[PDB]
Amino acid sequence: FACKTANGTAIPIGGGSANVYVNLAPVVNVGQNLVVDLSTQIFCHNDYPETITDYVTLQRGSAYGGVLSNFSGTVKYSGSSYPFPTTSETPRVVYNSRTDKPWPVALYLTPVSSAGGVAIKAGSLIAVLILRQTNNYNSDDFQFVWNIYANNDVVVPT
Ligand SMILES: CNC(=O)c1cccc(-c2ccc(O[C@H]3O[C@H](CO)[C@@H](O)[C@H](O)[C@@H]3O)c(C)c2)c1
Repeated sequence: FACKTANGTAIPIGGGSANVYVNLAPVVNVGQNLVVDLSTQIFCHNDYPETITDYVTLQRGSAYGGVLSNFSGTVKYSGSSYPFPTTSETPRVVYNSRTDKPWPVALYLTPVSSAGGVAIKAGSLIAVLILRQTNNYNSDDFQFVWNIYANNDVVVPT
């Protein structure tokens, strides 16, 4: 089990860390959502699908910078949504193919009442998402740590 990103970096067997750089809607109103879809950013696969079933969770999702200060919301994982920043570990998604498969995580972030002006700065860390991978074969329990950075400013109109 290993993963790759849309910026040409990777995390090998056993886990580790990578940076992810996301383009963001440049304008988000109070009462609306900024959607940060990581399923176009992070992809993983199973290295022995004939024999091994890989299990993948979102173990933890943390907010940083402008997201931490200026937004609240939820994270959608494989069709179900949970509070973000996270308060538990999600259910498992199965990886059962050698073919790249997206990690089905998306953030739905809505501005807090006091947000206004530039609410997320270009280049800044906005989140850290921990993918936990286990399997039905051995005791492997690995963390794939994804540091999510904004490519651009996000403005919340006054
Ligand atoms: C055709 N293959 C073969 O004959 C063949 C023979 C002997 C061994 C393997 C093989 C390959 C990879 C293995 O572990 C890695 O991949 C797993 C699936 O993604 C993960 O669950 C693990 O955590 C880890 O990342 C493991 C444990 C075994 C394969």
